[PDB]
Amino acid sequence: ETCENVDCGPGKKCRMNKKNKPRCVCAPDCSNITWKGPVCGLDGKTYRNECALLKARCKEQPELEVQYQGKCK
Repeated sequence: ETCENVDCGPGKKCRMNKKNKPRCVCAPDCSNITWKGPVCGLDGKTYRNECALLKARCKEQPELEVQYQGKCK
């Protein structure tokens, strides 16, 4: 009924959504990442930072990875 004793696993934390249900949501620890500027993803899209890529990875693209640092071409 709450986020109590819920273990969402890695890269995920527990949060009550608007309907009052506990949900594990993607929430990568950005303080763990050392490169802070933008990155270019394997989908060819630039992501604002690496943390943002990791969230897209957890949420919608399991194979997404950083292909190079900086903006994509």
